[PDB]
Amino acid sequence: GLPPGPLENSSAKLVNDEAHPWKPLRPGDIRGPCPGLNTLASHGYLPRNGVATPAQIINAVQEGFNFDNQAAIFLTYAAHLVDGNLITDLLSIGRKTRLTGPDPPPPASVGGLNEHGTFEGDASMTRGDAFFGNNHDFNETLFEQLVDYSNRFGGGKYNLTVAGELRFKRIQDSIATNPNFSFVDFRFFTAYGETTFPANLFVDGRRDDGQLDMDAARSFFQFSRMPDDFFRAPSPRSGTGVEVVVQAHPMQPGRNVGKINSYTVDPTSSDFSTPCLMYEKFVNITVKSLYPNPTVQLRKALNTNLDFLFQGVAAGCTQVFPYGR
Ligand code: HEM
Ligand SMILES: *[C@@H]1O[C@H](CO)[C@@H](O)[C@H](O)[C@H]1NC(C)=O
Ligand SMILES: *[C@@H]1O[C@H](CO)[C@@H](O)[C@H](O)[C@H]1NC(C)=O
Ligand SMILES: *[C@@H]1O[C@H](CO)[C@@H](O)[C@H](O)[C@H]1NC(C)=O
Ligand SMILES: *[C@@H]1O[C@H](CO)[C@@H](O)[C@H](O)[C@H]1NC(C)=O
Ligand SMILES: c1ccc2ccccc2c1
Ligand SMILES: [Cl-]
Ligand SMILES: [Mg+2]
Repeated sequence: GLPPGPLENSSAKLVNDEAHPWKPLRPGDIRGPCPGLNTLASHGYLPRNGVATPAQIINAVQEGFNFDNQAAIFLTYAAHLVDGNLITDLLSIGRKTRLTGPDPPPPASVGGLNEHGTFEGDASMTRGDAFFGNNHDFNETLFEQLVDYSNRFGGGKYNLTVAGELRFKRIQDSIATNPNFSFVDFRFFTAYGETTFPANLFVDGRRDDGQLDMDAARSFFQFSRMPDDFFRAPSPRSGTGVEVVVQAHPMQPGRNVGKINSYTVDPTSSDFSTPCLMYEKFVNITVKSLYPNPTVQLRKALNTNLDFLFQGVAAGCTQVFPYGR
């Protein structure tokens, strides 16, 4: 389908309503590394089995959380391009599943959001690095660290100050323990943005004060469950305040080079000085490497989804065409 447009009415409202009750997972219900999408699936804003179209994901993040349209479009089509089935137009918000339909040829993985090093990556707040064996399940130890950082820097709440300290802590923990730690290009960008999301989108819209309480935080992060009487944010937003997170501990993009404590800056990486390069590399390297010589039908689906991705790209970037026009 076409990317949905912005909300007609972007007011704060009850989103934990009669039509969107929380339900526990049934056998085969897929939850993944994103507490946002997990919660929308667990409240039936998305299909409850965690397999969705890009249009369903965009509508769900807007209606359920008041995620802004451009960010919704960028993230959804980026995720779909690397993790989703472009022919069936289905994306798993977690594990690889036959429910996304017949697979494209290798090297494309269609691994869902669980696929490491496409969208999902290292130094997640409440999920472990893939190197440690699980990049998608809620981790009580990591969450307890989030609670401790909220106690120390947020007066018991998660806010942008906490995000800044925790984002840096999780990077230093990956540097110290993950010899395969990667923090470049797409992951470098999204890792910073995702730390603002709890402060911008998990805070009840009637307060919208950027102070997330730990009960609400656990309910989203662990149980994919809106607080009772949860109001979505009172206006469209995504990553506002990311500048505060970055400013706390400015980092260069880089990777461990096969050993712990070997963090080596990558001058080829995009950073916040080159946002258009992040887009260009995502398309010319990441997407193109999954689909280097696509057949007629995949080429058309790639070109359509690449146009949709570009609609999410901040104005001032030149669209790139790895498969021509
Ligand atoms: C718009 C489509 C969305 C997509 C495709 C998406 C995808 C993802 C993925 C793949 C991750 C895992 C990255 C990683 O940490 O390794 C992630 C993390 C996250 N997402 Fe989403 N997301 C979306 C929207 C949202 C929304 C609306 C929210 C909040 C309401 C949200 C909140 C988060 C948070 C907090 C994390 C970090 C989890 C952690 O580090 O512990 N996302 N997202
Ligand atoms: C927009 O939604 C709010 C909250 O549900 C409601 O109070 C208001 O009447 C709505 N506006 C329109 C144009 O329907
Ligand atoms: C959770 O994270 C901690 C700290 O990184 C790790 O030691 C533990 O093995 C992870 N997994 C579980 C299931 O707790
Ligand atoms: C986070 O909370 C702490 C303690 O209340 C406060 O000092 C800090 O200003 C807050 N940061 C933001 C961005 O609200
Ligand atoms: C992407 O490819 C186009 C030509 O197809 C080129 O104009 C652009 O500079 C390339 N981007 C990068 C990352 O080299
Ligand atoms: C909006 C939401 C998330 C983002 C992640 C990385 C870069 C830019 C973003 C803009
Ligand atoms: Cl919007
Ligand atoms: Mg991760």
